Amino acid sequence: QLKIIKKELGLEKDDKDAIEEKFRERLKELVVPKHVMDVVDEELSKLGLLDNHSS
Amino acid sequence: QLKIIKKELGLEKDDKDAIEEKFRERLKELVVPKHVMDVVDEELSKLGLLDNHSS
Repeated sequence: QLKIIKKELGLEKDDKDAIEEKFRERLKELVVPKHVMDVVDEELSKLGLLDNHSS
Repeated sequence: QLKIIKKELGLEKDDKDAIEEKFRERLKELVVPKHVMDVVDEELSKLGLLDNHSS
């Protein structure tokens, strides 16, 4: 119950989406090479699949 | 009993079926050695068996 109240109101509800978008914006201004962009995107997707607790 | 199996909302994951077909088509065109073929098939069965969030 404690978790749900912090998770849905108290603290960050979208920790996944938050970092997923925040990485993207931090990545905005640099001229990031395609060699990079592919790996970062697929890995970010990999982050989007998995459970928050996964070690 | 077959329709009872089908008429349920707890059957084979759509996500797993998509990956299943995806890796199959991925193998569709390769000159695949037997070792990887059988290992891939048994592992695909294991993929079908498992729940969508286990590590």
